Amino acid sequence: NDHLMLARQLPLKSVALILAGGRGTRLKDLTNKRAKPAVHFGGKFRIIDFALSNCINSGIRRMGVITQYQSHTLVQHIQRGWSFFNEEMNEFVDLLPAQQRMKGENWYRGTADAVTQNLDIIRRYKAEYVVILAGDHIYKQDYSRMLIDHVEKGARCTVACMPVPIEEASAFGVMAVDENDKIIEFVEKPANPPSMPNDPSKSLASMGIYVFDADYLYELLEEDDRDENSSHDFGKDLIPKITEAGLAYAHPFPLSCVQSDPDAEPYWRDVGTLEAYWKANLDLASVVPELDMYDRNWPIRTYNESLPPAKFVQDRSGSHGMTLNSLVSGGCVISGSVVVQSVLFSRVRVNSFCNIDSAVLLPEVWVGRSCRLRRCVIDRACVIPEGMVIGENAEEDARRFYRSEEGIVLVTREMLRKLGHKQER
Amino acid sequence: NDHLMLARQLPLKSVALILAGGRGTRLKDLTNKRAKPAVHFGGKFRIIDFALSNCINSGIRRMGVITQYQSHTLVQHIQRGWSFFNEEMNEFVDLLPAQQRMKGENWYRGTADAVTQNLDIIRRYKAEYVVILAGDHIYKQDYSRMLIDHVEKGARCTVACMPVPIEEASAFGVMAVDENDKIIEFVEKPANPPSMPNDPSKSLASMGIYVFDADYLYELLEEDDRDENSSHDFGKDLIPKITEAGLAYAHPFPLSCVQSDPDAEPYWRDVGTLEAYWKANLDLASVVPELDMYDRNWPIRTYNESLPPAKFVQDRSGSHGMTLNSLVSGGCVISGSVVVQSVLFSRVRVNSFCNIDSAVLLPEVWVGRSCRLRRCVIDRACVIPEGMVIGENAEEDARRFYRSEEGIVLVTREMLRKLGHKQER
Amino acid sequence: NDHLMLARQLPLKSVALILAGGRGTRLKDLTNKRAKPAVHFGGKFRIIDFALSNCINSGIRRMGVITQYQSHTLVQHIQRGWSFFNEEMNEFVDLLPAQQRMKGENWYRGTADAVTQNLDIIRRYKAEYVVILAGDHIYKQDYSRMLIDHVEKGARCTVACMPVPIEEASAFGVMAVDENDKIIEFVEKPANPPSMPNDPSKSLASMGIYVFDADYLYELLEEDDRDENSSHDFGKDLIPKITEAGLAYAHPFPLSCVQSDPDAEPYWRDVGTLEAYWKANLDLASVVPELDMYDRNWPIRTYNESLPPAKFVQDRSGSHGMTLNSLVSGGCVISGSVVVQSVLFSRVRVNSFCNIDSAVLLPEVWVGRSCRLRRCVIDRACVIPEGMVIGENAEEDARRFYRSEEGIVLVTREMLRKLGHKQER
Amino acid sequence: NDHLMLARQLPLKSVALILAGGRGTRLKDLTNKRAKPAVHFGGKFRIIDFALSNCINSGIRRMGVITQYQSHTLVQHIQRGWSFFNEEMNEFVDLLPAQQRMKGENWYRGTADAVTQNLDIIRRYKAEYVVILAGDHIYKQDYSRMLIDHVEKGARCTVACMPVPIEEASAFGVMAVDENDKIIEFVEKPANPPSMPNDPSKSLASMGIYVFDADYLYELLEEDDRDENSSHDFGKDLIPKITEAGLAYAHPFPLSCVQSDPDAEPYWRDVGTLEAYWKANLDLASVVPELDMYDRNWPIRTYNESLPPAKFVQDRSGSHGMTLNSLVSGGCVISGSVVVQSVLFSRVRVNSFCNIDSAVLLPEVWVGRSCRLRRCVIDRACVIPEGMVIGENAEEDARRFYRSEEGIVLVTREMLRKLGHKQER
Ligand SMILES: Nc1ncnc2c1ncn2[C@@H]1O[C@H](COP(=O)(O)O)[C@@H](O)[C@H]1O
Ligand SMILES: Nc1ncnc2c1ncn2[C@@H]1O[C@H](COP(=O)(O)O)[C@@H](O)[C@H]1O
Ligand SMILES: Nc1ncnc2c1ncn2[C@@H]1O[C@H](COP(=O)(O)O)[C@@H](O)[C@H]1O
Ligand SMILES: Nc1ncnc2c1ncn2[C@@H]1O[C@H](COP(=O)(O)O)[C@@H](O)[C@H]1O
Repeated sequence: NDHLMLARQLPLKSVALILAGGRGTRLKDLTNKRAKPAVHFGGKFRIIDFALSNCINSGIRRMGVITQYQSHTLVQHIQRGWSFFNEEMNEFVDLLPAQQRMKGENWYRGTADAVTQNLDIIRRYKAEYVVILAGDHIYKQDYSRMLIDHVEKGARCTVACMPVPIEEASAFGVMAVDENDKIIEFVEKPANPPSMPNDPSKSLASMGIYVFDADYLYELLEEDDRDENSSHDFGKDLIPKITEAGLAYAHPFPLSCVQSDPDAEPYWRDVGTLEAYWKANLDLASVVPELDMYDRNWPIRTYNESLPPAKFVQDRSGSHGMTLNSLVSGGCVISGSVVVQSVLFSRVRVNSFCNIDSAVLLPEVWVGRSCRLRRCVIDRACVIPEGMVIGENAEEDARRFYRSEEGIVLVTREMLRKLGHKQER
Repeated sequence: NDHLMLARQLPLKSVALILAGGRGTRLKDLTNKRAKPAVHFGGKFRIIDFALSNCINSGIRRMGVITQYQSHTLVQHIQRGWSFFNEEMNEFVDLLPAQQRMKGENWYRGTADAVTQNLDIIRRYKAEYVVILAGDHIYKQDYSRMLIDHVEKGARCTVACMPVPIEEASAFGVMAVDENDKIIEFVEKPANPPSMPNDPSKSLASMGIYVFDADYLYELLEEDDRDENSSHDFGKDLIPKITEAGLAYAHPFPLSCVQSDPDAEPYWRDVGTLEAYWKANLDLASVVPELDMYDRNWPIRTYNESLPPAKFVQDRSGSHGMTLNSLVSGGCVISGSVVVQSVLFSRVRVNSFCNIDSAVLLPEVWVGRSCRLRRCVIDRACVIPEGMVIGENAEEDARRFYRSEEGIVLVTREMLRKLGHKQER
Repeated sequence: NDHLMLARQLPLKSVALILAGGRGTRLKDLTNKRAKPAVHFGGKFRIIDFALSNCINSGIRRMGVITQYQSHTLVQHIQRGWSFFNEEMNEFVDLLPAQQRMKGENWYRGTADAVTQNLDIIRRYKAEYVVILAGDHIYKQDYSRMLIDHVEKGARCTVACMPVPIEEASAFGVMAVDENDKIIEFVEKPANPPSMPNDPSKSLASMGIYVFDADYLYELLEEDDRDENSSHDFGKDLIPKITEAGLAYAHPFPLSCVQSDPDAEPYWRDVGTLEAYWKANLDLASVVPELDMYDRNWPIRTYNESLPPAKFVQDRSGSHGMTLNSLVSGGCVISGSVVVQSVLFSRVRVNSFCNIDSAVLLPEVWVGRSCRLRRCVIDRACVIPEGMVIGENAEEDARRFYRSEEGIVLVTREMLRKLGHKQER
Repeated sequence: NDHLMLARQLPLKSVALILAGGRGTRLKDLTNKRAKPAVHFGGKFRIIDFALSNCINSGIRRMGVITQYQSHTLVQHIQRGWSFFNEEMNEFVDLLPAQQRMKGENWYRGTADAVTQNLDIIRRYKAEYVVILAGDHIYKQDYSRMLIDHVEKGARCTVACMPVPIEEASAFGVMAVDENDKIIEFVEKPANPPSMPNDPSKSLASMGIYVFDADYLYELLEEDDRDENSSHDFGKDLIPKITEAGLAYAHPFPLSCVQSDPDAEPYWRDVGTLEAYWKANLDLASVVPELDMYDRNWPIRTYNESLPPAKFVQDRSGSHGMTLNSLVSGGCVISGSVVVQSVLFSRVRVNSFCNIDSAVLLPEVWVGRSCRLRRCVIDRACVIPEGMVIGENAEEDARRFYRSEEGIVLVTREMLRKLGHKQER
């Protein structure tokens, strides 16, 4: 029951709801002053530019960004890079922070209790298909090929599923499907992740990407908001409820994935822990990145900040600066040091005689003279002092900064401010 | 201690901070779903477009909007009509809602406790002169003539004062000055407002417009934030502390007021109660408004929403529609009815045989056939039913809707929904 | 060749080219200082906002505006209302005026000689389907349903045809089709318009809307640009050449027309003479307009100018102002006069005791006291003096102003400045 | 007449007119497809971003850009980087190309015959002080210190003069002043530039920056447009006319220059010939640039294009890429080559084994494998083939490309297309 012009009308009758929401507690000290969607990525992006540029390029120009925890950077970023819309053309990016009225009320008890507080505003949009996007994730998806796959099957809810290794399948929503892609068994974040049939080493996992018949969502949240034992969550409460009525279908992600190399596998990185954040950025620095960002058929929109060109200058001794598989964004000033496998964001000043290897330097970092950096993540505005050594003595990096179990170091201003180093340059 | 070009450099060394903040509890039900700065005004404005367009036309392009209570409409309005800035030219409108973490903290204890939570962000602006604007007020001021008076007097704090009648001086900050415009005695919201010398019928009142030496403000809040018995307010705690050191000067508003008729008195309306809101809008509908809005030397910037022309059509009987001293904004459709002394905002539909007199019809109102309206304020999206009569029986309007002591009626959806009228259009 | 998602990919592979181009000599004095696409219409629109908002809502966000004659107002209008695009998202409105060098060259010899001068720029867009839009016309078309019909018939060129009366078929490119919508006989602006089969009173006319295979267009212009006897026009030279090879199909306009009343006929006004301009605007003033402009599923984008509400005030004698089936846009100030069947654009000042009937008052017009206006078009910024009478003596309106054969008067500043009246208010 | 607030009101009463105008014939082939104001500079700027960002930061937000020769790139640049204005706040960038009506009229005969053709539009702005800016020049000037010095002296015209070497003074307007900065003798482009008193090696030259009383300008052009012996130029016709009446004063540029190092001399480069274009860009690459572009108190606004970070990758052999005193803007991809004293603009692709020394690589250049480049300017989109050698054999670089007398090479697509190299990558 699909018309030949159906692929262009369904995005125009649809509304996306990005659950920027809370944080990732697994990113110890990267998030303490920001939400996980506002974590920097890619030299110039934040994570929420991925869950927003896929709505645009999918025709969905009606988004709803639900923000609760440390949203000042997020909201300022939406204001400055996602406020080119005109509300007359049926397009907007509405911010829906919890409405504060009394002393301390209305704080969004859950993921599914944030779309129910704002259920008097979303009704006004008059949307038939509600995409429910987790916007703390990194991907390149076309939701006008998932909306169709939702409309062909005659479904009421449509969960985007993609297989992942059973080792990491205890952190996502594992399901089980049939020949018609109907969800039979759904369980959220199990302790013993069930495997797929014919693939014992992999589990069919939910990505946090639900498409909903709007008439069904509203009747499902109002029918769940009165539940006293509910935890108010899509995975932990609702999707089991839809599944047990047999109204929940599964949409494979490889179908609706935008990738420039069809021979490759789909790219999904959720930046769960610190190690996967670091590994995810340097993938862009390699020679053949898994994530294409020089792609013009699916571009990513962000805050086009005005920065001068990246300047490389001679050190105090007149010598050269060497580079190898690195990204140097605008504003940077690298005074003749060695930079390898690194990602430097905007306005990173790197003075002389430094050595930087497999590092990620978030913006406005100042590296002092004669510093050695190996396998680290330097947070925003960190003023590294002269002669600092990082990533060569694991026993001396665990008791100064934070050091993951896999060997990744994280540097913040508070970590440096606690050792006496002044961070007011 | 002045200079030739000083009048142009100080707005650029300056930063404004709009305390959009809380509400006006004296605006009974007009605010229950919005902040007082987001109350509509003038057919197309909100109140915070006055405290923001005086920063632009005074050269202050660095503003800081502090929003706590019901800011969804406010933040959406700033997003859509005040997001044309480019952060590279040293200009921005930063939104500073209270940072929420752990799900119940940081709720801004006071007016002066909202500039102390955000005192790590405002330092980054590197501003010498901090203008502190109450943005729930209506005026036309030039803060590049108040900054000079502050920079021409050697002041540390400079309170904009204007005289008001002693009857209404119990709701503002009454002060007392000397021959050099030095504040001698300041008391906040007295029960017996002291009169001026030589003018027993009027009191010298603070408008809520403080200009501050930045070096003094940061040292004054951090010296006040540690106080456990303080109420955390500019008027109630800080301005007496500055006054008692003799570092607080007074800047008369008639000097820095922008008015097209120099023979007139300065215009200040803080839309305190309901009655002054109604009286303030209809002042624009009279023949000679006290507030000039057809002024091109000091224009007011707002959300230029795309609306069709105001349409006047014949009623069901083919008859004419009469108008008398009224404002009809864009989108409106008036089907042959009588409109007098009224202000119709955007998208107001007025069906046949209506009679509307001294009314204010906030946006998206639908008036049904054969309605009579007198001395009323119809709130957003109210769907008035057919044959409703308002403003002719005071005993029958007080038990349906809200009716002030002076005779002004207010109509909301909740008031109409409670009488059985369906508000689903 | 009709794939599930073909309806959404073809607009992105497409590029529109608006031939704003020359003028309408049949608009005697309305155009003398502007291009016909920049003629005002609708109270707030210009004609080129129709050929541009149909590209946006059809997904075609890459437009090319070819401007030659008096484009100052046009270019300024595109600059201020059509410059919200970001070139990184594959979207833009490129202005392509003739490139002037040596002070006397490159002046666009024809309609199809304007897309050949800019053919070193349009190749860079890398477009497969080139829509060729005449943008001096008024309609509501969906070019993502003409593009489908173009890709599902296997066509190389596809001319949008609609039947019109044989009495107005001498100014269009009349064709003749077959059962498969293949153009058999095309002749451009005949003296005896051939009729349709079974409809002797109507002719199947070209609207000026060609969709082209881009690989065919470039090879057709370069194969025509070398022709010495060609007139360099799409109708007079190219479309006959395509037709005579049998590669030209016809797309009926009723299929790809957006109208809110399916029972109605498609709306197409070329605003040819003066009489159809006047008649076209007042259709919006009637009770049931043929053109829906309160439509939210196909809105029209324009210069959203910041204007105050429409003010109606009492005249010198304290009397009422009456209105009947009229449009009053923003900025207007009507001092107690009678306005009937009229359309007032922005900033129209109408002083006391006026009588205005079936008029169109283009922007910034000042009507003086005691003026009577009937069946007229008042041009931009015309300062009508006190006691002027228009539309009651045809013999006295033909020797002052311009008066069409049908009774429509046109008033310009030059017509009024020639009678001695000062036009410098 | 030095009023307290005069420094802030005069920019708002003022209007700037950038004579983007014609070309520099002295830039042999750099300009053949663009105007000299649209020549690229600085890695991301064009020259007219200098004559435009000084109006913004000087408070002048009403600009008028007069464009005649090859303005497609210029106009597109203003459209995309200088169209953030709102005409309601009294601010705009009006483009004023010559009006074409019949078939080859209205071709700006001179510099001063372009402000006379557009004299019906500039009267509408209602400006008292008309700044006349040559926008083919590079500087950092504050015109709110030049407008004041014009108003203190009680002048009618105020020519910004700065001393330059007598060797290059035959290309500017040499004048002679008195103790009160009154112009005594003005002569335009002499063959023997007269020297200054006490500085025989230097001449007091006009920069092309005239401030005018508007009531005098309109009366001077209309009194000059009717002259049959006039050449219609500010220098060659008008400024002698003002000087011979004694109404022309001189404003030294060092007063109103914005420079971060007060010990330095003012920076003025007219980018005359090819050699001063190359030398002007590489000045930004040195360690201490003469032009500060990391200045936040006087930033330069431009088309903030969305480009990915600058990527450095390993060559085919796995080796390092070295850099020394170079600028690499965004989009670039340098595959392990040596870059010295260079300036790479956006989207410059540099394949392996290249050697680049004192080069300027304008955008979208592709350098092939094993290329050596020395003292060259590679124009837009040049696709350099594999193994090309430039700047090592002057006799072999003069008969291929263009080579100045000083040794600077210029490479264009037409120069490469004529040697057989395909330039369609
Ligand atoms: N230059 C800076 N110095 C110190 N903190 C900053 C700076 N810029 C931003 N921040 C803060 O760093 C935190 C993270 O911001 P961001 O890295 O932009 O998400 C927020 O608390 C910001 O206010
Ligand atoms: N058309 C409408 N119908 C019902 N409520 C509305 C409508 N438009 C806005 N609102 C709500 O009215 C309240 C006040 O919004 P505002 O009048 O824009 O300050 C908010 O809760 C809005 O979400
Ligand atoms: N207020 C005005 N008074 C006189 N001429 C105007 C005014 N506004 C625009 N024009 C001119 O009227 C012509 C048509 O402009 P437009 O009506 O905008 O297409 C152009 O030559 C404009 O410069
Ligand atoms: N990628 C490209 N390939 C060939 N020509 C181009 C390219 N980009 C711009 N041009 C042309 O180069 C000339 C100069 O443009 P610009 O360098 O932008 O001033 C104009 O004719 C442009 O249309």
